[PDB]
Amino acid sequence: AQLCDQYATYTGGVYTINNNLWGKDAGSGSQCTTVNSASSAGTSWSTKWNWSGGENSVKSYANSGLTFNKKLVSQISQIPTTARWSYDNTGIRADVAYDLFTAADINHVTWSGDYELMIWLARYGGVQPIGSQIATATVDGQTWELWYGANGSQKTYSFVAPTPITSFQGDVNDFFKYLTQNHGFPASSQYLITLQFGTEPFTGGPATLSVSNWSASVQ
Ligand SMILES: C[As](C)(=O)[O-]
Ligand SMILES: C[As](C)(=O)[O-]
Ligand SMILES: [Zn+2]
Ligand SMILES: [Zn+2]
Ligand SMILES: [Zn+2]
Ligand SMILES: [Zn+2]
Ligand SMILES: [Zn+2]
Repeated sequence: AQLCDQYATYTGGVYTINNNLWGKDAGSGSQCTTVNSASSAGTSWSTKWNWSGGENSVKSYANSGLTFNKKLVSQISQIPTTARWSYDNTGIRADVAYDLFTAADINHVTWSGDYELMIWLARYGGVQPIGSQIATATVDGQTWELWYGANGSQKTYSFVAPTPITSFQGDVNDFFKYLTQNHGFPASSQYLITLQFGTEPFTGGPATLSVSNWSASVQ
């Protein structure tokens, strides 16, 4: 079965695939996510959507999320991850992104945090992260735009690739180390509680994100 409903979900091994149409009331449209495979090594899935209205509101974040042992960011050694994906229609206003949450309480709900770390592998149509650009950051020898904004109790750092990274390999912990070292991130008192990869559509379509593989571990 496709996952078409707002919070339709599938779990396989340590990967959970969510349609997660959290912003569906902000516009008009539809979106269904298909799971291809999910094992202990990785997952493959796709999502297809069309959205209009609410030009600057995210409509959804269909994603694959990892089940892992939650732990303080200061005790993470590495978060090796790969993401191989493509969009068929790039004439859209959307991002492709990792989404991570941390909190001071390990038992915080997993859909929000004290902090949110996003890693945008792609930006289409000029859509912008939460907040404003505060820096240009070098991480693992690649340059990223670094944005910061806050909404209520949630503070969001977003690292943005200058060109789409359709075959990503990296260590997400490099980004936490960057924030710890350069932006006073409180690593020794924040637990990593969520690690996801997916796409945020604003407008456009029909368009399909095909994720040929996503793999992650928190070690
Ligand atoms: C130095 As700042 C813009 O991260 O307070
Ligand atoms: C040292 As700073 C908190 O202004 O990134
Ligand atoms: Zn239904
Ligand atoms: Zn909170
Ligand atoms: Zn808190
Ligand atoms: Zn707080
Ligand atoms: Zn700072």
